Amino acid sequence: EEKEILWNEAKAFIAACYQELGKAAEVKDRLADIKSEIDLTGSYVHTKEELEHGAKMAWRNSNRCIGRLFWNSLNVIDRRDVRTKEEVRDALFHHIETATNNGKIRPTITIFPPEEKGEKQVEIWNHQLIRYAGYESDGERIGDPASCSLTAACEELGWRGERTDFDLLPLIFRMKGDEQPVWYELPRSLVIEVPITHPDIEAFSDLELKWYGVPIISDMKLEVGGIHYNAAPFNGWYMGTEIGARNLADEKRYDKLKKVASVIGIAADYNTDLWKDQALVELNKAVLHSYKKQGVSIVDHHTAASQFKRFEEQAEEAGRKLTGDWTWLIPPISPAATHIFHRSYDNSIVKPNYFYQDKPYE
Amino acid sequence: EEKEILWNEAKAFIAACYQELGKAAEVKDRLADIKSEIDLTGSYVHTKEELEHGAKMAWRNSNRCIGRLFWNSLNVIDRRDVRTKEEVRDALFHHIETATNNGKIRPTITIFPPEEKGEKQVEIWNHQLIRYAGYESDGERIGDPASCSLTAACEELGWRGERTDFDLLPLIFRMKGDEQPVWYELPRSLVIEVPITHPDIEAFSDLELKWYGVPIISDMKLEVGGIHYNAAPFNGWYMGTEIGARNLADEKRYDKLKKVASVIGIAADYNTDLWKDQALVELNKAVLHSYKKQGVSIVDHHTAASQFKRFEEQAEEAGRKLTGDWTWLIPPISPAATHIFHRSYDNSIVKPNYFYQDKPYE
Ligand code: HEM
Ligand code: HEM
Ligand SMILES: CNCCN(C)c1cc(C#N)cc(CCc2cc(C)cc(N)n2)c1
Ligand SMILES: CNCCN(C)c1cc(C#N)cc(CCc2cc(C)cc(N)n2)c1
Ligand SMILES: C[C@H](O)[C@H](O)[C@H]1CNc2nc(N)[nH]c(=O)c2N1
Ligand SMILES: C[C@H](O)[C@H](O)[C@H]1CNc2nc(N)[nH]c(=O)c2N1
Ligand SMILES: [Cl-]
Ligand SMILES: [Cl-]
Repeated sequence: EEKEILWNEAKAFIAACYQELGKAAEVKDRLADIKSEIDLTGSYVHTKEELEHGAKMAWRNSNRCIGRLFWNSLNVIDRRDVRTKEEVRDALFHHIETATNNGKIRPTITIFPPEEKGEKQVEIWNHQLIRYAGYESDGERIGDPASCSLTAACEELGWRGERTDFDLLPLIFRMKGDEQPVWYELPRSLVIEVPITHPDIEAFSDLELKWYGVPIISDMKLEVGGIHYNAAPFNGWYMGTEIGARNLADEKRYDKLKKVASVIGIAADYNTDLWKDQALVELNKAVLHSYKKQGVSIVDHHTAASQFKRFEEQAEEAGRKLTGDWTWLIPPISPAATHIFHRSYDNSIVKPNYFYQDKPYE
Repeated sequence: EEKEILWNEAKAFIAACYQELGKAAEVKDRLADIKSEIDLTGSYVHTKEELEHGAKMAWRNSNRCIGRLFWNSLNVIDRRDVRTKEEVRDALFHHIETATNNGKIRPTITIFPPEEKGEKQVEIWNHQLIRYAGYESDGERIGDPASCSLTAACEELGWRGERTDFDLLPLIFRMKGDEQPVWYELPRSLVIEVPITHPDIEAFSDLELKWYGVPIISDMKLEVGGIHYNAAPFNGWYMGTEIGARNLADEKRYDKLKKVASVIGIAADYNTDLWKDQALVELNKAVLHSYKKQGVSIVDHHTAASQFKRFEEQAEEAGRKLTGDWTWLIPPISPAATHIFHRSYDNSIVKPNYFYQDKPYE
């Protein structure tokens, strides 16, 4: 069955990929080559062109992503050649550096060797390459609660966090054949962070908030033509709401709205005062202001939705069906001020795509 | 087929309704009576208890409604006895008066005679009993654009609006056997309106905004045990966002955000300033403040979501499956500040319920 799944996915992908690349006549010969290779080896190897366009298609097909207008400019780094943990580590450090690009963030994916028999070659434990640790003991909460389980797993492996609210987690990944993952501390010179200040409210700096510049999702599987690249970290730039309306605002994350209300000088006593809503707006203004002031790329949800409208128009004009997840595409503040809120989207799954996979901790 | 649909729906409803009312032993005899009556007459007549509990179940099952905690306190007015347009008119005036209740709004439904052979007895044209007219001609836009088609239909029937931004539409409905609907101007003494002012920003009154106190949906069909009550207007009180984030804010409604930005003293030039979001928050604070100041019932979206959480808990504790439409339940501002955003809901349709029906104009 598994070979048949591979071949079917391969045929669909090569046909579509080569159509898009004007390579349509080459399909027949390529598929034969692939067919032989699957027969003989149990798998097949993507050309560099296939891998690159595959990763770009996968982004284009990510229903939950509002940033898809820019799918065709994804910077694809082919690291199928890595064999050692030092090579993996250095490839991850390199991804951080080149994606960060001194603040002018470059959307990038680094692709490691794919699963073989469903056997991973490299297993990345981080949710994002750069993320803050979380701790909870004896009613005492420090840092990012969403990182508690991974932080605990790291501290099993000999790492120790400083227990600041913003400890950078080490990179943590396991190689095929190894029983335990290894971990490496992130060089601070590689990691851009932005202090949060407000354009008009000087007191806002009293909250001592900061966030990291580049969100690099490192625990999803890229699937292309039936090949499973479980290790393939990718990044864009942030939409400000991800930081201001969720990471710093959710009760189960940094939970800062009451403190924000206090520094902006409003009471946090009555639901009818909409103090949470006002605090959310000021916090979100502060996030955008701060990233802009430091020269780190970011987009606001209005501009992002306008770009997404262009993606919709481009899809139509190219004759491609659009898919989307309305529940993720709407921004978490003022969603009815965007066109997204007022239309519907077909949530069908099209491949290539990025998929969730089980965590090796938990 | 139609008789069989009726009987099947009847059996399901009577069984469930009588279980809820502790009337379980009476089911067998009631169903026999109904069975005979369907056989002989092609239909059956609800007892007052059935009609009342049916309307309450229908509210309880309205997936899109965040206000459902209070389903059991619905005030049900049985007007199956009306036969004339004066009786219908007076029943609608009465609903306005008793639902309004001097500002302490009482959730109410008035139920008119049901469809017979799919033949309506009374056909209400209004979307809500109280709503503002809309006009568009020669690039000139006045009032509520959502009311343009109904306003035009009314002006075909000899009515003429003053072309203020807030003209009250007349009640408009058609009786079985009549070719045209009739219309009646709303007595202004019956209609409470609220001027919009802001708690701290005196200039806000310069916008001369107002809205009406009571939203009375008058174009949906109540279906109970296979009986189709196409004319059955109902009301709750407003959630403030319906007015501040949608009616007064949508570009295709009153479209007031740019004017709001100006009176609150912020620039409306840059997406990154989040001026739309800030304007939305102040407008929404103003709506709640103004309704409260005038002694007209209203709920904010935080309190509403807290009440809805209690509805969820009550459903579970009573052993009833909960259904909901996440896309309608989330409020249009700060939705991620409510628990609703962070869980999912089964959008299955359960009857009794309220349904859309085709408009007789358009
Ligand atoms: C270029 C700037 C980008 C922006 C502004 C952007 C924006 C977003 C946002 C706001 C989300 C919602 C996620 C959340 O609420 O946590 C998202 C989800 C997602 N984005 Fe993008 N994105 C960008 C680039 C990318 C790239 C380069 C890829 C892959 C190559 C990608 C793939 C995805 C995927 C797979 C999800 C869903 C993740 C999940 O289900 O957890 N995005 N995007
Ligand atoms: C008591 C106060 C009530 C509140 C605060 C409330 C709140 C809401 C809100 C905010 C909506 C969203 C509608 C929109 O965006 O236009 C809604 C929808 C709805 N509500 Fe309620 N509601 C209440 C009472 C009622 C009552 C008494 C009924 C019926 C007996 C009802 C039935 C519905 C229905 C059927 C919808 C969906 C309408 C549609 O699909 O267009 N609600 N409710
Ligand atoms: C099981 N994984 C959960 C996925 N979720 C909920 C998820 C959580 C967080 C956080 N914090 C962040 C994301 C990433 C969203 C994203 C990805 C990229 C490439 C760019 C961007 N601006 N945002 C996804
Ligand atoms: C085809 N009908 C469209 C239904 N829609 C979109 C719809 C539009 C408007 C407006 N303006 C208002 C509603 C009513 C929502 C409602 C109903 C009740 C009983 C109480 C309440 N607070 N809100 C529904
Ligand atoms: C297309 C989309 O489902 C549509 O905009 C819905 C979304 N959620 C909503 N929610 C409410 N309460 N009211 C609405 O009119 C809408 N519009
Ligand atoms: C249960 C619900 O689907 C869940 O809260 C989703 C809703 N929409 C979202 N949208 C984005 N962009 N990110 C999220 O984490 C979520 N959470
Ligand atoms: Cl994030
Ligand atoms: Cl309304």
